[PDB]
Amino acid sequence: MSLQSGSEGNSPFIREKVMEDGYNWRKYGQKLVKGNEFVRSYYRCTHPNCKAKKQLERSAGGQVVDTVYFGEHDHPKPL
Ligand SMILES: [Zn+2]
Repeated sequence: MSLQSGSEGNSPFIREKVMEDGYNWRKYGQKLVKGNEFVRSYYRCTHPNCKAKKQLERSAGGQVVDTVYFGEHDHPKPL
């Protein structure tokens, strides 16, 4: 059950407890690796003046096997 969900402590959303568009994320793009069998997706913070980036790895059947997050946010919620 944990593997299916809650596998990664660091997630884009917390307890889905969002007041309303608290965080703005924009899909960086999509890239296929080793054929359509393996694919990768890049995500970056929509908010300007932000170097925070997020990378998600998905393979046949979607699902995430590896999540990478780099950068810090000075605005936890919308201003
Ligand atoms: Zn930001």
